Amino acid sequence: APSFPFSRASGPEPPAEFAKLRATNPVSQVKLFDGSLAWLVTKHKDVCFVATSEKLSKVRTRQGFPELSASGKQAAKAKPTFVDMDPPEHMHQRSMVEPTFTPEAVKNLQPYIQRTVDDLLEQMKQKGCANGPVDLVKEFALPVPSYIIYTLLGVPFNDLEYLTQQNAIRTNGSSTAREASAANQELLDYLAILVEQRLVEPKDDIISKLCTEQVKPGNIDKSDAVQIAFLLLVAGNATMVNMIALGVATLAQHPDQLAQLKANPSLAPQFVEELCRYHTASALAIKRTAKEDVMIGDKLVRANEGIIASNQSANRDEEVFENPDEFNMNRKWPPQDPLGFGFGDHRCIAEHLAKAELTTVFSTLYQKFPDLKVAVPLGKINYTPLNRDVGIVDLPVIF
Ligand code: HEM
Repeated sequence: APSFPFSRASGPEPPAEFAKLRATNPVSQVKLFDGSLAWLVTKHKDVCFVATSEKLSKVRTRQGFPELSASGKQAAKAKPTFVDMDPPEHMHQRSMVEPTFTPEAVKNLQPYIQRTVDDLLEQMKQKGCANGPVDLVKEFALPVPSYIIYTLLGVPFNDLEYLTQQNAIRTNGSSTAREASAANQELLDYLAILVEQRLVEPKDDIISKLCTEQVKPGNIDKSDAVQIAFLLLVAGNATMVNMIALGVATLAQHPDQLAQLKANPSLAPQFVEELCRYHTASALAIKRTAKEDVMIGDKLVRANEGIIASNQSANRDEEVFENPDEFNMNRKWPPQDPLGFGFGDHRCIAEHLAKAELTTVFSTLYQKFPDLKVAVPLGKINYTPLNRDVGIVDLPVIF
């Protein structure tokens, strides 16, 4: 059994293993860091099955849950939020914060998302490129999703800049285990004081909604409000940052695609759909443990055995997406949906928000900076380490 996670074939490419497994052994065993053996499913068909089956569990306390790292094994001991719950506890807690993320709620947030993007672009323009390109990640990719989520949670405007750097420190590569931990409790501590304020003086934000609708009536404890809020902050922020930078690099890599977008910003949604398919920036989140014997393909996964469903592999499934390894915003989509945001009940709560932010960024960026270009040779782009999810650390640009 090969050790998993697999290493990306290269900077922007998924692991070379998926393609061969998909063709020769769709459902197979891999070995985790601690010697454990888990099942790895690679076909779109099987990934959807794993993501919806009632015979599979997301509870991390269950022996056999596929933890990918030592640190991950230690994080499993904390009190769970809906992300690690099975029905009916899952939807019961998830429905408490879901209203802000529905398609219509997100449609009403468009004017705000647009202004945030416009303001950040202007700030970046107000420092030019005086014999010095700017890092698109620090100046734009990072602030955009951070300010938005922080603002929705309830953080006052003047605190956004500092809190944005703190959250970034948690997931930063050059961060010690000490500074990452200090950043965590810093964010948690701030969220606690915020919940106290919103209990006294509630307002229009996710925390006030929790306090007024769930905390006060005794539905959940204050610590729970802190947990869910913290979950909403850390769950997909690092991912959004990478998706934005990955989108810019991809347009740099296919000038023909960029030309079409510049000529018609209306193509943004299609570009985003292909981007979330082609670059599956969150590839290790669909994991389960079998509650009972279940047959997947020709294999039979026994009770208490772990399963990892690769949505990244599923998104390159030749059986579903014709010419999967080709990035094409003009591609004709099949009836089966891409799995960039997961599938089933645990499908990303912020999928519509994530897409709205990306569409806003990509329908505005090149209208503001028509001549925007990566300042370093494409082969020199600083991608995240090959054994981690796909992303970009920094991205030098001139405009
Ligand atoms: C483009 C960026 C994003 C990508 C590609 C992404 C991807 C995913 C994926 C693959 C899952 C796993 C779902 C499953 O188990 O099937 C997920 C879950 C989740 N995401 Fe995102 N996500 C993104 C942004 C966000 C943002 C911005 C937030 C926060 C507002 C967020 C919050 C969550 C939460 C809380 C869950 C767990 C939902 C549940 O278990 O019911 N995600 N996301």
